Amino acid sequence: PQFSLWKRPVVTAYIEGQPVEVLLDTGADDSIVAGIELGNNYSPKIVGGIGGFINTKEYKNVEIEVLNKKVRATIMTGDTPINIFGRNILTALGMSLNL
Amino acid sequence: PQFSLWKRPVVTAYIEGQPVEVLLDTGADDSIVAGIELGNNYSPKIVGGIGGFINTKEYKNVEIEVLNKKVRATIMTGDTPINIFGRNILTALGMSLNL
Ligand SMILES: CC(C)CN(C[C@@H](O)[C@H](Cc1ccccc1)NC(=O)O[C@@H]1C[C@@H]2CCO[C@@H]2C1)S(=O)(=O)c1ccc(CO)cc1
Ligand SMILES: [Cl-]
Ligand SMILES: [Cl-]
Ligand SMILES: [Cl-]
Ligand SMILES: [Cl-]
Ligand SMILES: [Cl-]
Ligand SMILES: [Cl-]
Ligand SMILES: [Cl-]
Ligand SMILES: [Cl-]
Ligand code: NA
Ligand SMILES: [Zn+2]
Ligand SMILES: [Zn+2]
Ligand SMILES: [Zn+2]
Ligand SMILES: [Zn+2]
Ligand SMILES: [Zn+2]
Ligand SMILES: [Zn+2]
Ligand SMILES: [Zn+2]
Ligand SMILES: [Zn+2]
Ligand SMILES: [Zn+2]
Repeated sequence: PQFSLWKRPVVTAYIEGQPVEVLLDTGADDSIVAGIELGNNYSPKIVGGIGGFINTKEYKNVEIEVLNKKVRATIMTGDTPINIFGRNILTALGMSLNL
Repeated sequence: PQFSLWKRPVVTAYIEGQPVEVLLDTGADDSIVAGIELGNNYSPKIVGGIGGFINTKEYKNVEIEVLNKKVRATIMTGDTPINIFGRNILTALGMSLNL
């Protein structure tokens, strides 16, 4: 696949079997999703961007299916306004950003 | 050029001659830069990031030098913790996300 960035690069992923729309985001080190519950085994952490900061719950070794690939990766949950697949997942998939 | 995403895709750029560190950000619609001073010829814009909304100053037809190219694009200045070149500039540069 190629994403020409004329539009937001948004795709459907399955996280622990739940479908979610996610933004493929080179400007995110990590990945953060809203609307899914991953359980009591997490590490709380704060992240920051435009507009401020949010509390998140960091989960390791989460099953992710996206772009017809299956990977296991770290996912934060929190009250993000958009679901973000950052570089930890993009690299796991073998994605690159090219000029 | 190629960004393999194991590290942040950060580069240096000039905005009307002013040097900046910028993050190539496929998750950003717009390009938002802090600290540079582009003058009084702007319109206010409202931008929503992970944490909430900020006001920005929108400047059109700004000269930008990055990745050995020169383009004219819209820059918004405001309080972002990381300067980001979003898809308005990535498309002007002819960049893409690939797997
Ligand atoms: C500002 C970047 C340095 C870090 N962001 C990733 C960006 O692509 C971030 C992703 C995002 C967030 C909220 C709504 C829509 C998209 N785009 C971003 O702010 O773009 C700004 C805000 C506006 C809406 C999208 O385009 C306009 C320009 S982020 O704050 O979301 C973030 C911060 C920390 C982590 C954890 O590593 C993940 C994401
Ligand atoms: Cl499986
Ligand atoms: Cl190329
Ligand atoms: Cl890299
Ligand atoms: Cl490297
Ligand atoms: Cl210059
Ligand atoms: Cl926009
Ligand atoms: Cl606006
Ligand atoms: Cl916005
Ligand atoms: Na526990
Ligand atoms: Zn499975
Ligand atoms: Zn499946
Ligand atoms: Zn909320
Ligand atoms: Zn090329
Ligand atoms: Zn590298
Ligand atoms: Zn110049
Ligand atoms: Zn830096
Ligand atoms: Zn915008
Ligand atoms: Zn505009």
